[PDB]
Amino acid sequence: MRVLVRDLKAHVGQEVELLGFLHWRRDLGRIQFLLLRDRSGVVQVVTGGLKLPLPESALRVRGLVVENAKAPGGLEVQAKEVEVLSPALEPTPVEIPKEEWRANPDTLLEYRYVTLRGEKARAPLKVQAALVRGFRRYLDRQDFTEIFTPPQLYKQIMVGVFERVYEVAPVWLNEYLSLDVEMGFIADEEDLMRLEEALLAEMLEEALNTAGDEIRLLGATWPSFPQDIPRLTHAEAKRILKEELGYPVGQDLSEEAERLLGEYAKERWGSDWLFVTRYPRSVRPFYTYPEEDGTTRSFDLLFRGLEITSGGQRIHRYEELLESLKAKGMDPEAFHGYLEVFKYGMPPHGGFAIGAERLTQKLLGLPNVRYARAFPR
Amino acid sequence: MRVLVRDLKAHVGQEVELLGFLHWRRDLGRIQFLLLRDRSGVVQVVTGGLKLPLPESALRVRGLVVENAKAPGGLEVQAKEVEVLSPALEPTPVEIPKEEWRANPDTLLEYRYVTLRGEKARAPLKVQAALVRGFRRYLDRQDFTEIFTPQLYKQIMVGVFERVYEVAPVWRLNEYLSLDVEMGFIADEEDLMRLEEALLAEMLEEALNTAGDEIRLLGATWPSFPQDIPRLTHAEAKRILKEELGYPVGQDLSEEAERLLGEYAKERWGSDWLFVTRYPRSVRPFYTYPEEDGTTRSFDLLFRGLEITSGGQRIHRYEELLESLPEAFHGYLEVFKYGMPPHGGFAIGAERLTQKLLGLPNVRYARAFPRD
RNA sequence: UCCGCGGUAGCUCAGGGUAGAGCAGCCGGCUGUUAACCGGUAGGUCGCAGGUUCGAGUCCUGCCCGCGGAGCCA
RNA sequence: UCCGCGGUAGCUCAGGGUAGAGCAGCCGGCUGUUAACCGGUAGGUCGCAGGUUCGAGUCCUGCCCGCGGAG
Ligand SMILES: [Mg+2]
Repeated sequence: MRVLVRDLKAHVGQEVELLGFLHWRRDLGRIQFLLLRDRSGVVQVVTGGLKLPLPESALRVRGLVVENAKAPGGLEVQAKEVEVLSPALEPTPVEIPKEEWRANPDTLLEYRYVTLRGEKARAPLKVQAALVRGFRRYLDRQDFTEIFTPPQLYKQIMVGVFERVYEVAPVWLNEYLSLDVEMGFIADEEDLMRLEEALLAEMLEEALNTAGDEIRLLGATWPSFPQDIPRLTHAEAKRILKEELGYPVGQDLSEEAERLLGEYAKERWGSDWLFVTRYPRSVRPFYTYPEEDGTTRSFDLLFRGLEITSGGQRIHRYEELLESLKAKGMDPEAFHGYLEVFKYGMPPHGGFAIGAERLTQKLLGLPNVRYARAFPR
Repeated sequence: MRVLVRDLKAHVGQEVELLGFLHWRRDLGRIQFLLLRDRSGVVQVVTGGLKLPLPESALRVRGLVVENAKAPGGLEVQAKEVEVLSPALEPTPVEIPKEEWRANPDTLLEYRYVTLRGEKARAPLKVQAALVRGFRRYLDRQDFTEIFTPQLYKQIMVGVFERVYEVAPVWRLNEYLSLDVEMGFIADEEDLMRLEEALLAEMLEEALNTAGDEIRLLGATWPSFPQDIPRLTHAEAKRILKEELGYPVGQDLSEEAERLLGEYAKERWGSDWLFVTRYPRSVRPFYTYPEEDGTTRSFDLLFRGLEITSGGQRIHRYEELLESLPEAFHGYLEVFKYGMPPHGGFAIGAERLTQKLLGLPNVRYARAFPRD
């Protein structure tokens, strides 16, 4: 029976079998040390004599668990046998154990197919899966049906079918993971924003539970709790940036602007979260539910200065869609295929999407969003 | 506080608020009958006089729950107020309530955006969702890590997490959902075949739990339990098709052959499931683990005569990859220079599994928005 | 296009006269290493193709990749 | 590729001389409908483009599309 590094303290004094990779080796001749990496951690293995493969070789190690303050984690294994399941032919391009430092951020990307093996490298990917797991959990408990489509339209079509649906699919920095929610029979864009506060809360919970070790391994600072998130109207934000930050802003907020509104919110409310509501019709799709004062039932979520979520209520009346197409100078009978479904009693609905990697990145304090993705372009 | 159709019996004699669509209406003058569909089913609503929107209109109904044998499901609502949240402008192309019949197969597909609203139409989709919920739940409990990629990638991720899975769309009917599993540090293909059995079991369990009503609605027949599934080597099955089924088979089993082997399994073992092991190298990808006798550590799962799973062990020795090819795949091989664990995997065709489980006429019924 | 900084060993980087050293590697040595270190030894499209020079990694010309600034963006 | 059935209201199918019927739609009637039905009414690229005929959904030449069938 195999034992994971994370379960060693329970087998202190016992004989154990280990399966992992040769993380790193230090040969002193008479005695030598093995760092053995598995999906749960790394553990020191003591031995001697016998030749060892190059690092990154698949290994089976059978030995005796022992306490030792000298070893990382306070525990080590005295080797009785070291079997090699798969030997490494050459030395790795980069010294994996000596990451993240020791290798420029760019070199790490050129050798993703092996640098990803590092503890800190894989960590974000583990935390992300946790976030997504909690994502589905909550929505499922809330009577959401997961759908599998071939984009904005299909979700909508499915609302007249299941009332509440969600999807986790790739979209086109470049190619990213998008967590899309869409629910029917709502009152207004408020219903959506409330759902997202609860959903995010759950998503973070799941990460904190099933991905604690990784979260601590990265030394990330956990955000304030996603509840009663501050709301600013696009106009209100436009004014603050101007009069208080001396940063002239256009009709649409730039990444640079959102960064500032973030820092602003962190100071006035001590909140790592910020809701920007009521965008102008001009900067939002034609299907966005319009308001009388020239704005729209929309919103963006700024987590730590970065936008991680965009959504709002859609138009559901057939005529009001044409109305919106004309006002935005667009050919109505070019959207004939899209308009069809709205001829048949479409409920008041709306949705939003979360950027998995954006969220992951700003959560773990990663330098670049590309770290939150397994294989960037 | 909204009440779903499935929760009405607990509210008899009380005042409830319903949210759904006008599934159908029967107007008899001073009295009319509404069939109100929501995500949990349809209930009969009684009223009279007032104009009712065309079918398929979004509605809000406040009324009193009442027992009545004449009513479908034994329950009906006497409405005190009928609010219209969104009127339908035109009649639907097809009479949704009168599906599946009453409309040719190819027609339902041409009006998906609305016919999908039928109870039997959406049923498979709800079930496929359950099957996938189970898929993830099990693998999660077994220390698997879910990954999100742009075949090779899954392998690379093995040296990172040892055990990974992914639920992603593929191409190669035209666009289908694939449930891919890949795990390292295995003994042989047996470890994989044993995992798939335990997996399918958990999956069908989840379908039963969370998609029970739909499974009953479609009137499907449940398969035998996926355990100790009969195994049959490619050579062995080849012979059976020939001598006992008089169906000449080439170097590769055609769909027609696979369907006959299914009927065979149901007779000999009374099993809706069947593994086909040991395929000739010639008829399997280069990355497949070769054997001494020309065969390979591969397998195919035949659910009710239809392949729903294909897999086997992969080659993990850098040299043996060129040996089974070379410099064309220079970017692929690179990872195999650095201690690749003995590994393997398989992928499940989500729609295929859902189709054959629910006895659907054709695979496209399991897909929300099929290609053409 | 102009200015500036970058392009040198598997990795990180030094430098008008052999192109050099740490880490990774190889050989030898070493019973407690935490980025072990000691000796020896291998390792190159110095960006590429042409010039000045006895001599070019260094200077000249053109061109290729990258970052920042100026400019351009009727 | 060949062969054989198909293509008519929206849907599903009737048939050498206004192109029709029930389903739903519209108007009118009905307090227990389960695919409610009674009357009235609206609804067309008869596949598309060329021929025979005084007249073609109907026949005959080519093509597009669907289903099915062949070692
Ligand atoms: Mg000029």
